[PDB]
Amino acid sequence: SGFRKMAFPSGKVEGCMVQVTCGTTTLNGLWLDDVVYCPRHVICTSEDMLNPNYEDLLIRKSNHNFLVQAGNVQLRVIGHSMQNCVLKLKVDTANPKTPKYKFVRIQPGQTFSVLACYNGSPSGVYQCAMRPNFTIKGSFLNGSCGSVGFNIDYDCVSFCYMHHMELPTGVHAGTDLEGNFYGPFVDRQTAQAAGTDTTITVNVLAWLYAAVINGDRWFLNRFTTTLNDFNLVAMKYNYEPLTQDHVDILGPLSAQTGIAVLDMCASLKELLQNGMNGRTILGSALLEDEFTPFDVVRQCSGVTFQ
Amino acid sequence: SGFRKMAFPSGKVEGCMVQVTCGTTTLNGLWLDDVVYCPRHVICTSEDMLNPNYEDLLIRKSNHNFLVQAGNVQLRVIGHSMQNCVLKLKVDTANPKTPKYKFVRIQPGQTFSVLACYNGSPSGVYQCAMRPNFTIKGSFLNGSCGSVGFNIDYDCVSFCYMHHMELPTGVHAGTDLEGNFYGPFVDRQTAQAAGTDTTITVNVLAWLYAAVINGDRWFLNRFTTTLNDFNLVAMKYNYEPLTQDHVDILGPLSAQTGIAVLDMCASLKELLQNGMNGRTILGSALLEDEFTPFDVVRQCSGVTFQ
Ligand SMILES: *[C@H](O)[C@H](C[C@@H]1CCNC1=O)NC(=O)[C@@H]1[C@@H]2[C@H](CN1C(=O)C(c1ccc(Cl)cc1)c1ccc(Cl)cc1)C2(C)C
Ligand SMILES: *[C@H](O)[C@H](C[C@@H]1CCNC1=O)NC(=O)[C@@H]1[C@@H]2[C@H](CN1C(=O)C(c1ccc(Cl)cc1)c1ccc(Cl)cc1)C2(C)C
Repeated sequence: SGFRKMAFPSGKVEGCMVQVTCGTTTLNGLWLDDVVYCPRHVICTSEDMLNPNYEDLLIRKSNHNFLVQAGNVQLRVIGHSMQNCVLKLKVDTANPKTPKYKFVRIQPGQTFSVLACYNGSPSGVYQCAMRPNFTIKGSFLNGSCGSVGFNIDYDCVSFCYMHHMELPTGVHAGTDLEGNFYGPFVDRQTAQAAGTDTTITVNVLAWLYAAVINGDRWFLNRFTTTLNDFNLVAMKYNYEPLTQDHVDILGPLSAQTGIAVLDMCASLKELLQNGMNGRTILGSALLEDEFTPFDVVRQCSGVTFQ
Repeated sequence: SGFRKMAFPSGKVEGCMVQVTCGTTTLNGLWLDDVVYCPRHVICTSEDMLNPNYEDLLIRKSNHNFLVQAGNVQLRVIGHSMQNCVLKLKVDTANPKTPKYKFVRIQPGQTFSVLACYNGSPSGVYQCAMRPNFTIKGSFLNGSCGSVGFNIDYDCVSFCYMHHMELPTGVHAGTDLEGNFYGPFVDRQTAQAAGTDTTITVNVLAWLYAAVINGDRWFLNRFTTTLNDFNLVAMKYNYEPLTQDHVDILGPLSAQTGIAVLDMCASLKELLQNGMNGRTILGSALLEDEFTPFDVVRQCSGVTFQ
């Protein structure tokens, strides 16, 4: 037993991480086969980043301007192109550590692991959720751009995020690996704002089921509720609407615990209206919303990756 | 900016993890050079585990009884010995992925990363602290024994924990890599209990400094306090005494923020006496104690590992 915010083992991604320097900008790149992917704002100077014209900036660049460091071995860039907000640097060497992979774009409410990197060297790994407002609550300092987010399924790494910037509230914005931003953000150094967030209701319910599985039962009740009546309470407390597909997705957890989904909704209702009255759930005094039903099933049953 | 519970990149440890099966017990082993380390209770049957005599049990074993799986390659065991509560299985192949390493034993209050493993395959990575009562609040299911805890310093893996068992409160107990248990626990299937825990005061203060660095300031005050007067409050709320060495260790964070250590103690005092009044600190509604001053400095400055 026990329930922890758990990242995927990072080894497969560590072997892909490189350093990209151009001018006086250094960031991280992702090296897969013979391409290095990195944020396109590596081509920017300080006065470029205020409102850059990246097509103009890129045509003025040369292959030799891009210094790519794979550990202590320099990678010769032999071609370069832009795809949306990422650069694709063609190098003369295929990464022998290239895992099997996919470029996927995730939905708000879904989670992934971030391998935070500086100077092409991994620093730490942690779990993030894509917020409903398309930001992520990460831990990123200068130099972390090009760090990626990913999930692992069996032996296959699904890359879903590349880091680009921090917003004024201290949350983080970036792209999928096709270079398309999550949310209404641009890689331009100009006042942008996240936009109002909501709590991921289906995830809170999943975490309540994790708690029950692990012996925390004090918030359970005999009460039940209808889906419609629950959603009137959810809307008031700035929670996302719960759909019938959410109910269906929670089915396995409901069956394992023997607590009907709508019964757990009644419990969440009371927690929302009453608070926790000094008690905790899985070591938290807040309702936690960055575990998906999948995350709970993985951890509370024991899935691995090879 | 941002502050997350962050584990070390796990790649170096992933390359060491193997499957050890003996009889109908399967667990994980740690393969370094030509030795596989694993919990000695792998030699136990169901009626053995109730109160086993491990020396008797081991002399009845043969090298060929130990099936070691390194991925899809079988490792031939050529010798075996017991060291305290771990077994050392001598194999005919040195692990070519052996990182530089050390076997260290950590102190209560210190943190480490756990690579949770099943059937020799890594499942997830997360950060733990050694509680004052020598337990850890982990996430471990059947089959996870032999998973290790570690820190990484530059290129060197300091192994500090091997997982052995869960206690009746759902917390976890294990050994250092010399096979010596943390705390007053034995690898015997008989009623044991954790013993009363305390909150790691110096870590809470470190986390309060992390919060200030990241813009959370509402708990700050003009008040100050003496170390003695603080410790009278700490004792009441079941917090560990703060020592002058703790104050010294917090010096850098104090200097970065410009908040004297004893001033932050005055803030913690009010938080302990008043609670949080509906507010949060770094996304938590509880005072968090599993970040060390080192952890805060690493994350809020950007140290990597190669
Ligand atoms: C890439 O290494 C870097 C990572 C950020 C630094 C601090 N936290 C990060 O995640 N990204 C950037 O430097 C981007 C790129 C120029 C500016 N920028 C920023 O994140 C700064 C910034 C972003 C957005 C706006 Cl509208 C203004 C400035 C920034 C934000 C917050 C802090 Cl604390 C420092 C710097 C860019 C092309 C957007
Ligand atoms: C090793 O894979 C396994 C890991 C534990 C299973 C559940 N959580 C774990 O961390 N460890 C064990 O199976 C140990 C070894 C025999 C019994 N055991 C236990 O952890 C069970 C147990 C421990 C201690 C006592 Cl006093 C009685 C039983 C145990 C505890 C809790 C649960 Cl939920 C299941 C099983 C052993 C030699 C101690």
